[PDB]
Amino acid sequence: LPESVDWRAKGAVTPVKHQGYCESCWAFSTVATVEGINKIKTGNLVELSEQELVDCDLQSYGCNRGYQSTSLQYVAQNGIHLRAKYPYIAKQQTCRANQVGGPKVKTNGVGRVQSNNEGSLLNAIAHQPVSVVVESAGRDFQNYKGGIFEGSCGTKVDHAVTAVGYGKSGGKGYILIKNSWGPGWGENGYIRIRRASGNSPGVCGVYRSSYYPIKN
Repeated sequence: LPESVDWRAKGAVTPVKHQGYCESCWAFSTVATVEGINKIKTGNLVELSEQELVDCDLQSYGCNRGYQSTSLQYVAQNGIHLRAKYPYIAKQQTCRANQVGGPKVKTNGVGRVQSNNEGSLLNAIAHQPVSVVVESAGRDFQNYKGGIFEGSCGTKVDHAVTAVGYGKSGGKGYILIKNSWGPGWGENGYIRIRRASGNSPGVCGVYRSSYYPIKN
């Protein structure tokens, strides 16, 4: 919708987290999009549990990769608990949802953005935080510590992150993304990746698989 967005400024984004040594980026990004839509709908910003999804999403593989849609679908079906009540342990344990406290923040649906298209992605970010995919394998993404990432990445996505805003700074458009590698990476745990570029799969394949929780 507008020339710029930043959900952190509107108070819809929680602190940058650490996945640690576990392949749970899918769980991290989906929680960030849900904390985002809850605050948007509810006015309440609370941290939710990536651990519950890690142990509880049975379509995904805990600390060995998982899905955007299946974790988003888990919350739509069962709701999700508070982070403080179901602590992150960086290892897949037995599902504690029923023992922890049965459903807390719940959504009712899950949407996937029309793929390979700048316009649709911005329209979705304009409404709330979106779960996006990016190729993080490279050394430039890896040792990134600041500015608008033009790249040196291909499109072989391998990481789910959270698109929290977009804008233009110095002539260039960008997508503001919340990464889960702690505050010691990029711009305090964040990365501005250059946007679009003639190729619709996007920079570092950021236009490939974008999902958002739907709260009716």
